[PDB]
Amino acid sequence: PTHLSVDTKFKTEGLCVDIPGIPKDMTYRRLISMMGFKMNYQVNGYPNMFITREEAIRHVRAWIGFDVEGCHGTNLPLQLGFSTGVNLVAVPTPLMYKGLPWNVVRIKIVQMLSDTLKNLSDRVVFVLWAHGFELTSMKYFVKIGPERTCCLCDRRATCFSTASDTYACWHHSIGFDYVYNPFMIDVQQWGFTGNLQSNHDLYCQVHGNAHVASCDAIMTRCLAVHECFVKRVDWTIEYPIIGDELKINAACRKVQHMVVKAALLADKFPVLHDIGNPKAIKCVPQADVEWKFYDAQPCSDKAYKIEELFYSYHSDKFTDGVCLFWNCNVDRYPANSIVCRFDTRVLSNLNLPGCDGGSLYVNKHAFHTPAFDKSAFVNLKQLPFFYYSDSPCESHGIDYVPLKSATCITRCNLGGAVCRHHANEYRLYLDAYNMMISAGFSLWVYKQFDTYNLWNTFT
Ligand SMILES: Cc1ccc(NC(=O)[C@@H]2CCCO2)nc1
Ligand SMILES: [Zn+2]
Ligand SMILES: [Zn+2]
Ligand SMILES: [Zn+2]
Repeated sequence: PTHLSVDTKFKTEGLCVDIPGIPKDMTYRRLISMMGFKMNYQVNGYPNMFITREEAIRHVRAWIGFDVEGCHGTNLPLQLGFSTGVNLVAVPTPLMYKGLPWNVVRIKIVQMLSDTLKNLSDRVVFVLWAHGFELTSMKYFVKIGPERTCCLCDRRATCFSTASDTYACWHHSIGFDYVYNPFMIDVQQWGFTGNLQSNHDLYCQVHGNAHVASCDAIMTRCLAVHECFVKRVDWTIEYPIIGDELKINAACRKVQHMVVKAALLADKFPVLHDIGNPKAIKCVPQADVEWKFYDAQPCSDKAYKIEELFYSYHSDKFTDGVCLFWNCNVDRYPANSIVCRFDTRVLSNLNLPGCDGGSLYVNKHAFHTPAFDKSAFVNLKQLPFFYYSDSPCESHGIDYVPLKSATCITRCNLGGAVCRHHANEYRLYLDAYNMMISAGFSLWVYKQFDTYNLWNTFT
């Protein structure tokens, strides 16, 4: 059940305006054949150019929406549009490029895919709403064959040079002219009614349509993301480490303990309401407080309505004590909240563009996250950086400069001179906090929150 059988049927109705008279009965086998490629009865780890939904979801970091539009079929110029917002015009002789032959166009295609994908994926998955020209245009920039390895590293090969007769991965592909063993999924096979725009625009107001190839390419990928990650969710699917996943996750746990520990010391709430992950543990297990959990899965579509989370009658009294929302995205936090909220606008290898302003954050699991909205935080303020330790000043077992900081809140600093232990810990905590922030996480707190209140927790 692993790969998509070439003997599987392919619904051709989508193709019959670009390809009038196309048989209603077709396999992948005959489609790949008609696209001008030959699989050659090949057991060599590339059984089909086309892949399952399941496979496409494991390989989401690899998704590039692709669309081709006639300009005036060997006769006429072709507009090539990618979900990177690029358009190339190929001649048979937002970014909008003038008409140029295939021999140069294929070079630019390799450079674009390599720069976009080298820090994301080992492959490309062309995400299609297939009408004909996209499929018949592949012969001009794609070569297939047995799975191979990069000529300069152990990475699987994604590109091919006709100049040197060699193979490269995305990192080593400079000057290569062919996409090598790409993958593709036609979204129109999934069983929709009506065209791309009518389907896309059900879910998403953020991508317009200027009637240009890059726009459909963007809408195709967006609709695909909606289907696979918003409406359907799957937290059993794992995803490989490609960046600072582990450091970020650790950072997140250290900042959550720090911020909540201090909140309790400063304002001594009698009850904390912990709203979100139904797996959550007390992030401050020593704290005096009544710790009450409330279960809420990460909202992949629209942010939760605080009205529906709280009212309908818990501690019932959510206005008692403090509410901890740690990546539990609501429309408007109450005034007595500690909040961690993912900023969907961050640029990183972990954050992929999503649906209707949301982003798809892929760190071990894929989490589609609703658009970041500043108005949710109106009852709060941004939490300032600080470091709080009540740990003893005792070094144990760094090469040092004395730390001076107003935000190192320790006995040693109170006493005039920060000890070496607290300077090592302060600098590790600040590095973790910077990691987490640049990963796109933002921190918000009740307005009464004042780190001045922490100093008298030593006397
Ligand atoms: C990708 C692809 C798929 C099919 C075809 N062509 C056909 O099926 C023939 C030619 C005219 C109608 O029947 N060409 C390209
Ligand atoms: Zn390589
Ligand atoms: Zn969209
Ligand atoms: Zn100290």
